[PDB]
Amino acid sequence: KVFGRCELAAAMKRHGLDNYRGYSLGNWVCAAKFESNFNTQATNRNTDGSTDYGILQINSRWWCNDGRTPGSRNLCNIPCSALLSSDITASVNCAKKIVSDGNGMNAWVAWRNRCKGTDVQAWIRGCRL
Ligand SMILES: [Cl-]
Ligand SMILES: [Cl-]
Ligand SMILES: [Cl-]
Ligand SMILES: [Cl-]
Ligand SMILES: [Cl-]
Ligand SMILES: [Cl-]
Ligand SMILES: [Cl-]
Ligand SMILES: [Cl-]
Ligand code: NA
Ligand code: NA
Ligand code: NA
Ligand code: NA
Repeated sequence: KVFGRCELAAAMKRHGLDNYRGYSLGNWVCAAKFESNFNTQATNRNTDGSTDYGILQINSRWWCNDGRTPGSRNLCNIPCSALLSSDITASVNCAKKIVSDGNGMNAWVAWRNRCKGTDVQAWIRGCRL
């Protein structure tokens, strides 16, 4: 599923990501934009053999099981495939664990490089939320 901008903002708010660990909704929308262009089916192979999945490009080294990442963990206790669903529940629940891990949203390198410090509210501007 490719979400619209306000459509994803609303879904993220419904699942309790708005101001989760102090990160406003615009932060999450921005991160999704640059991770996946709002596409739940986005996948990206890493040089290390891990793969990133879904709207927030969650990695198989730590967070989900894909059966092909040697030595990895599955801290969110999910098959990585659940991260590709039109239902963002599994993506959101897993992102809450990731953002709680110590480094906040810096866990998403694209958030640090493209969203951090910017006018992230622009991402929810205009939306009925
Ligand atoms: Cl957009
Ligand atoms: Cl915001
Ligand atoms: Cl497996
Ligand atoms: Cl594995
Ligand atoms: Cl594990
Ligand atoms: Cl599994
Ligand atoms: Cl959803
Ligand atoms: Cl933080
Ligand atoms: Na994701
Ligand atoms: Na894994
Ligand atoms: Na999901
Ligand atoms: Na950018």
